[PDB]
Amino acid sequence: HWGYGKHNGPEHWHKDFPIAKGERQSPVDIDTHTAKYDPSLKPLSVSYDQATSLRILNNGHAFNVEFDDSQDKAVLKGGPLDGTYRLIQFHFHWGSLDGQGSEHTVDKKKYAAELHLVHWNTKYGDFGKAVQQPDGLAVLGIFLKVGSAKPGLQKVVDVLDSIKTKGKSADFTNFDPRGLLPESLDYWTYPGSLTTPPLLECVTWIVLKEPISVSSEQVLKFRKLNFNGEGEPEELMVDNWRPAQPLKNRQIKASFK
Ligand SMILES: O=C(CCCCCCC(=O)Nc1ccccc1)NO
Ligand SMILES: [Zn+2]
Repeated sequence: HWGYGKHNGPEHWHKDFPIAKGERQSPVDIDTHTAKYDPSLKPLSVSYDQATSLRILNNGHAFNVEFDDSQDKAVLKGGPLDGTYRLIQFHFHWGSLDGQGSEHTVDKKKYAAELHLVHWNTKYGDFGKAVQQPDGLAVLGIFLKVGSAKPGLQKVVDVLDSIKTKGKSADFTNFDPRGLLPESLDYWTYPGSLTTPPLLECVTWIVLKEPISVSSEQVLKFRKLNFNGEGEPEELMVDNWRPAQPLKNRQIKASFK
């Protein structure tokens, strides 16, 4: 099956998922000098006060923190979006070394990790319907750079020992995702895709300009997770990122100048 190894990684995915060579694939390199400032873009509205986290899961390719999305509890509105998008989960992509790990790049610069806060358009009723629509998902992407520790991330870091292998989950209640946001909500936006199979072209990407800083010790703990299940030979969960894809006939817009 697909993964991030030499024999099943991103350069192989097109054989099972031909959309991998499609017209709206993610991630992309953000060329800051060719992005277009769009004064019609609205500020983002992030309403995470009533977020209800439920569980953290190692799914074999990343770890997901899952939220209750049965009501409009934690929503994203505004920006380039029409309507209301509910938060369903967040996860990260990261590297084996501090100089790689992000999926998006900025003027070819790679960050140590990238956080994806995943939201779905409530007009489609459920997440599975939303992924079939061109405006179904909105993903907030936040870059991580290695520096000072991020206090709001430590609760995530400390539970990773309990979900070391694929298929393990743990209860993870009362986590506030507001502690993961940067000070500024300036962003770039473009239409794209999931970055993992099935690579569906259903995502409005909103990539924040300002990275958050995490400490070396925090990111080191991400690198101790395993791709494998318990009892199988150990494969460290590192470099779970897809390289940049061609922009094709797309324009990246900026909310700032
Ligand atoms: O692709 C991304 C960003 C958005 C991920 C959305 C969650 C992944 C997911 O649920 N994938 C999926 C969708 C439909 C059918 C099967 C899997 N990062 O890797
Ligand atoms: Zn992702």
